[PDB]
Amino acid sequence: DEFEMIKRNTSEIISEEELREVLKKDEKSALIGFEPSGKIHLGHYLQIKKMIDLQNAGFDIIIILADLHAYLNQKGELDEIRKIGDYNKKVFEAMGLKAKYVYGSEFMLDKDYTLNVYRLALKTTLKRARRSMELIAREDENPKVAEVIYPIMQVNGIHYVGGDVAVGGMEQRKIHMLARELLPKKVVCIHNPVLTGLDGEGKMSSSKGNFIAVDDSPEEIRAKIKKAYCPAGVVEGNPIMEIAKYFLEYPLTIKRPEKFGGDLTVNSYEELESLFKNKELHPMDLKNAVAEELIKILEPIRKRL
Amino acid sequence: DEFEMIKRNTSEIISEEELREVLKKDEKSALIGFEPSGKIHLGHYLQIKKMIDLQNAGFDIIIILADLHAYLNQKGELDEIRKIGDYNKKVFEAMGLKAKYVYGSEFMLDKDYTLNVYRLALKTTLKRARRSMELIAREDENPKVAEVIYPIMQVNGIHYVGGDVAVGGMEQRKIHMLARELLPKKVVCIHNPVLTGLDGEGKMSSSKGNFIAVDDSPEEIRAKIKKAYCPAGVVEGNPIMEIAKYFLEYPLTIKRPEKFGGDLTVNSYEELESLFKNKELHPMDLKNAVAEELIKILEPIRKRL
Ligand SMILES: N[C@@H](Cc1ccc(-n2ncnn2)cc1)C(=O)O
Ligand SMILES: N[C@@H](Cc1ccc(-n2ncnn2)cc1)C(=O)O
Repeated sequence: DEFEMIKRNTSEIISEEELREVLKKDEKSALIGFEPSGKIHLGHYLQIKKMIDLQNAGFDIIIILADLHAYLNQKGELDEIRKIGDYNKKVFEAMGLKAKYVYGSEFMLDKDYTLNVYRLALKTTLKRARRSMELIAREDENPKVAEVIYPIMQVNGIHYVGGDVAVGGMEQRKIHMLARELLPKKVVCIHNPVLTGLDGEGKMSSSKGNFIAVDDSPEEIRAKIKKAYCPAGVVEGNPIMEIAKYFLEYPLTIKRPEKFGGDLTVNSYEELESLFKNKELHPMDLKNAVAEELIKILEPIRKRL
Repeated sequence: DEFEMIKRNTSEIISEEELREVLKKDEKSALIGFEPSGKIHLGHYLQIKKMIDLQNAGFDIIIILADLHAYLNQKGELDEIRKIGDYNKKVFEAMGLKAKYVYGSEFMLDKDYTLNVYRLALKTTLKRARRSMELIAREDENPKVAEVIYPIMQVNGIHYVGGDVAVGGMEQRKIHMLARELLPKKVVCIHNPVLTGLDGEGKMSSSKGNFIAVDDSPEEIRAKIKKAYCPAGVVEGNPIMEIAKYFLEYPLTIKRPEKFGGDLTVNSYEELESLFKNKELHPMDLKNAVAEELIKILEPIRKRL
């Protein structure tokens, strides 16, 4: 089922009923935007996977390589950001997604767009805009005006592109709630879960260096998985369990010596969850399985580059 | 000075006198070998730097891309090793090293070469060979015959290539002592220091994932440096200090707020060592300086792609 395929592994859909209505349409577009990242990690991959899920559902996909937004979010100069964006496009392409790749600054500085940003700036309170940026803005002891221009420019972007659907992590939630509230056409929002960092603290961001990159070496992957936070019986905030939930193909065979129970096949992540919670499967065996299967999945991607 | 340039930042030279005698030669070669690595780190860079030092001293440089040795050291199949080796050549070339690059298997399987390995297998005791491999061999509960073939094959390689100088990390010391005992011609051995891991525990290897890759994103570098072991007034086993010693140019300016002492200029690593031990320079400020300067240095390398 197309609905359940798209719903699978999302934190929320705003709204489920509106999504149904968009599925009855032949031509339908979905959008996502990315601040260019120095290294594309699993969070990105999780989202690109959802875009492919949407594509296989008949959606035309649009990727905003958000150079301006990165500029506004203190990620350095536009010219170096556009390079990183190009590298990000190449990493996406390797993941097996065909879409329209658009740099933000291609349409985000035109007279009328700018005018509409200011139109929305009249409609958005400073407090509302600052709240929408809590999980997106760079840490700054002295928040810049640029921080509050960011959300309105994304909302306008959403308007300009004209996507039936907008996709992002749960960090994007508040900006999307804004978009729905302020624009004539309400966009259907699909929000993906925020992966936990490898050491287990906070969440997994590109600036925290707590991630598995899609082109990391098999030795890195094994070392990162090996080092990672993964307490016995604990599913919540466990990044290894998350990688098992969001990336791995089931049925999954976990190779273990007979000394420690022997190999065990699991038909579903729920089964794995169950076995892990009641101490039936040790973290180190979970880790080795996840690490090897992750390599097998990330292998074609690492090769292309 | 040429000798002092070559000596700069080495753990040892075997021997200093023998190096001098090689310096009076017009034609002189220096070799180093590498087990192909999925990611090229600072440990590699430190050595390629030393190879450039020798290059500028009038040394024809030979790089052995040791595919066979990696095969013997359980790094997987030969065909995939050769690819990683190719990628390794690309990184070395980016470091601005022009030299002869050679896959081990190009000459390490010829009748006479093999015969000479066996001639040496007859001269080398199992205990001696196992000892030479303590810091090189992959961890194994059940050590393989391949482990002890490795060191004799490197010695024979050293002999075959005919290099005046052999260069490597301190892990290669014992195998080099062997080569000097067993071969008609004694090779001058230049051993580079082994860099500490970012968590401060054990040396930095490409399989412990405790390293900074030369092509890491500026944010990874910043997060890696940020998380790294670097205790107040502690120089020994401090990777950040080591990075400062082996990679940074002097005079060095360390940017700090006037609140914490203001910017300070150091004209030598020694001065830095002093300031750090005196606790006159804080870890965080050391880190921030080291990270920004490390980016500037690793920038053009990362650019070649
Ligand atoms: N805020 C997103 C980036 C992002 C940038 C731009 C856009 N859109 N959507 C329509 N037009 N531009 C969406 C997300 C982040 O945290 O990476
Ligand atoms: N044992 C070195 C690799 C290495 C391999 C081969 C060679 N040579 N030298 C001459 N002929 N082959 C040197 C080092 C490591 O631990 O990476």
